[PDB]
Amino acid sequence: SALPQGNMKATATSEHPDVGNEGLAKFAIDGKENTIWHTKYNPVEELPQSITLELGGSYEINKFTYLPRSGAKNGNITKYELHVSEDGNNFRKISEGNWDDSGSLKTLKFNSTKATHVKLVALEGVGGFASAAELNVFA
Ligand SMILES: OC[C@H]1O[C@@H](O)[C@H](O)[C@@H](O)[C@H]1O
Ligand SMILES: [Ca+2]
Ligand code: NA
Ligand code: NA
Repeated sequence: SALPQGNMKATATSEHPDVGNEGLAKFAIDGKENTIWHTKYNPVEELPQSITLELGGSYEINKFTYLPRSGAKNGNITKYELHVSEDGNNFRKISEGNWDDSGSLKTLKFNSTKATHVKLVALEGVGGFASAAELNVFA
């Protein structure tokens, strides 16, 4: 089941300031589909950029979901890696691939692994931005 988002802390390598529904990292874990993390723009901080969720404990995780922004496409992530850490500093890759640029929920299912942190790396995204409406981590 999804770990409680209110026990997590989101940080990112790049985040746009709060201009309403974007683009602070914490907007990716607020349970609100209208608010999004978005990489910093004006000017762009180029991809790759990433968002890390500190989980609020060390959990055996097996699924991750990425919900894109709704009603528009800038930052819809189309090439990704998923990494995990048990110390907040040293990361290891557990998933990688391509996603379509539609607003559909994107789900990753993987070998059970122990993590205190999960990092979603946007290698490519629509417009060269990365964005995320909601991220969930399942244990
Ligand atoms: O310049 C980048 C910006 O483009 C806007 O059109 C969009 O609504 C923002 O979310 C951001 O992607
Ligand atoms: Ca949100
Ligand atoms: Na343990
Ligand atoms: Na394997």
